[PDB]
Amino acid sequence: VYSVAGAPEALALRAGPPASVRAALLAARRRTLDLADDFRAALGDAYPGIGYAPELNPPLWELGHVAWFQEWWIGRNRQRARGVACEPDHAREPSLLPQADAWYDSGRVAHRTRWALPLPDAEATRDYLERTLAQTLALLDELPPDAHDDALYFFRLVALHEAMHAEAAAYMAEGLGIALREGPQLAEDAELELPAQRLRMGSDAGTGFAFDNELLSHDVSIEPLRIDAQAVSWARFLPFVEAGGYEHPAWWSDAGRDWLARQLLRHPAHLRAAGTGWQQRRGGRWLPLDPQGAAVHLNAHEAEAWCRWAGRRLPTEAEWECAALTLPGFAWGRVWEWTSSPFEPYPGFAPHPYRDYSAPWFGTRRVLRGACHATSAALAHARYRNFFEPHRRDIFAGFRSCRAP
Ligand SMILES: C[N+](C)(C)[C@@H](Cc1cnc[nH]1)C(=O)O
Ligand code: NA
Ligand code: NI
Repeated sequence: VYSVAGAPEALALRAGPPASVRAALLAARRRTLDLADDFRAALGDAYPGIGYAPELNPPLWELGHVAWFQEWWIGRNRQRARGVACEPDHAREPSLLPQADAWYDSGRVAHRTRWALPLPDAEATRDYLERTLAQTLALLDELPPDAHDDALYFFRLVALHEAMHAEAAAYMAEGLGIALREGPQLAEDAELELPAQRLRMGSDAGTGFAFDNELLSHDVSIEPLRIDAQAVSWARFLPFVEAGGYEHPAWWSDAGRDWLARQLLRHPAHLRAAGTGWQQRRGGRWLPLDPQGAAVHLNAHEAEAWCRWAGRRLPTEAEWECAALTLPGFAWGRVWEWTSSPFEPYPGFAPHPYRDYSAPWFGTRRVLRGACHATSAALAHARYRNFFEPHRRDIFAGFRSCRAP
C-alpha cells in the first residue's frame, strides 16, 4: 500500500480488502454530507436552490445523483460479482425511489431540465442516501477478506464516483460563493531533469481497480526534458498578464484566440485588479492575492499562451506520469495540471460497465493530471486521467511547464 503514485488511501481503495473499501465508502459519505450541510447553511432548503449555469447542478440533484449511482451499480445490479464483465444494460431491481431513474440518470435527464424537477425535499434526499448506503454496506459485509477484484469492482467504482462529486461540490461552491468547512502555497519555482527513458504508461492487471481509460498499459518513449518541480505560481504567471499577454494574440492558438475573443475579463477567473495589485476570490470572499500560491482557474488556452510567451511548453501526459513516478522533488496535488495531450484511448482501451465514463469524451476533452486540494486522497493517483474541455476555468486547474534541453 506504500507508493509514490498515490496516498495509501488511494491504493487501499483500488486494491485492498473489503474492510478498506468499507472505510472508503464511509469516509466518502462523511465528506459528501459535510459539504451538503455547508451548502445547506448558505442556501437553505428551497429547490432548485441556485441560479442556472452550465457548470453547476442543483445541490439536492447532486446528492440524489450520488445515491442513485451507488444504488444502480450495487443494490440494483444483478451481476455485481462479474466486475468489468457485467452487462451494462441487464434488467435491474427497482429503486427505492420510483422516479429515481427519471431524475438522477445524467445521460437521460438533460442539464437545463434539472432545475424544474420536483425532487424529494432536503430530508427525504438524506433518507435516500442513508438507506442506499445501508444496503450497500450490508452487501459489502457479505464478501470475504480475500474477495476477488471482480467481487469488489463496483464497490470501488461507486466510492470513486462519490469522491469525484465531492470535488465538484468544492469547485461549484467557489462559483457560488459558498464557504466550506473543509476549505494553498507553493514552495520554490525550480527545474528538474527528466532523462531519456522508457515508461510503461497506464495501469497494469495485477493491481486492482483501474479506470477503463488507464488501459492497456503500454510502453512510451520519454525524451530528455527539464520540467518544473511544482505548478506555476501566481508570481510566475502574472508577469505574462502584466506584459499585456492577453492583448497579444500571437501568444495564443487558433482556439485560444477564439475563446479570448469572447472574453469579458482578460485575466484569470476569480482574480480581479486592485490598484497595481490583485485580489483573489475564495469562499465567496475577496482577499489580497498571494504571489506564492499556485495559479488556478486557468484554462488550457491560458496555460499554453503563458508557455509560448515564456518559450516553454506543457508536458504530454506521458512526460507528466513519468516525472511523477520517478523524480523525488516533483510535487503535485495542488491544482490539476493541463497537459498537451487530448483525451484519447490507450492501445487496447475497452469501455467498462459504466460505459459513458470516458468513451463519449474522447477528442473534445484535454487531459489533466495530478490532483487539486479538493481531490479526495482516495482518488488522487499519478496514473489517473482527468479530462475537461480546454476552455473550462471553474475547475481547480493550473499547469506546470517544461522544455527540451
Ligand atoms: C472525471 N470527471 C471529473 C471528468 C468526471 C467525473 C464524473 C462524475 N460523475 C460522472 N463522472 C466529470 O466531471 O464528468
Ligand atoms: Na512527488
Ligand atoms: Ni456522476
